[PDB]
Amino acid sequence: HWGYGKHNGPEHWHKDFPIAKGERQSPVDIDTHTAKYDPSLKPLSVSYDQATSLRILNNGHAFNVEFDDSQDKAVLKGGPLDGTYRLIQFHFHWGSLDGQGSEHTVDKKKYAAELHLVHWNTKYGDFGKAVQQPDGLAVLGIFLKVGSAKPGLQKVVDVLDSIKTKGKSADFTNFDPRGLLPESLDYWTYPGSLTTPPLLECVTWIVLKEPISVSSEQVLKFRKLNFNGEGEPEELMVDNWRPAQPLKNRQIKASFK
Ligand SMILES: NS(=O)(=O)c1cc(C(=O)CSc2nc3cc(Br)ccc3[nH]2)ccc1Cl
Ligand SMILES: [Zn+2]
Repeated sequence: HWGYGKHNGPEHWHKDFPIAKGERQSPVDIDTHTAKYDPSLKPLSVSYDQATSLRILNNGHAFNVEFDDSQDKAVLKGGPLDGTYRLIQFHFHWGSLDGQGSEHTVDKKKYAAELHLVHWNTKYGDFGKAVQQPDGLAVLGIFLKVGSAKPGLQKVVDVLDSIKTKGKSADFTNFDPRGLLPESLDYWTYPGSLTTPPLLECVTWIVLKEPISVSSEQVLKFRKLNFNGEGEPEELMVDNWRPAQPLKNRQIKASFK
């Protein structure tokens, strides 16, 4: 029964998930002036040519586009990472209004939404084991601003009306996640956590500096989803973001400038 409301939202999560007040919680504000340029960071390697999407699911918090991660297909490596991480799913966080929705912020700026491409470290064999490790996951975070449409998003937007409510899913094959990436792979990176319960401190965050553009009509369609299940009172799925958490004893590193 965690969620995003007054009575079960982010300020409550610590009662069931006490690491909410831990030492490497996400998201955070990225202060671009105090991010350190790290000339030892490598270009990010994103190899999505063989990605195999399976399904899209409304899980009552967001929607997940899920991939077959049983072979070495869609992998993230390089950047700040030490080995190979396999794509398992992406999802977004977004707001009720274009002025909020991202979880990370950039000099306190909130974007309209934020995409998370979740990958697990192949040295741990699967996602469930990888989340128990401090280097288990790598999440590629991409900001969304409202402007032009993102054509490579439209296939996702079009299916949403089939998964309006919690627990619905739809076949979702042949979706190419390369169509959601901006031109540049310049990034910031820091050690953090899941931004949703159970808030495990297992993620290397890689947040792209360049946002993607989506249209107002595309994000409106995200806002028509529902947190409730079918046959329950309608609670629009909006504002499903955790606010920025204290940076504590961490440094955010930049791959550029
Ligand atoms: N928001 S996020 O930090 O990118 C993130 C979100 C998710 C979600 O699917 C959000 S809802 C959710 N995440 C879970 C993870 C575990 Br373990 C167990 C139950 C969960 N339910 C899974 C992984 C990551 Cl890394
Ligand atoms: Zn997320």
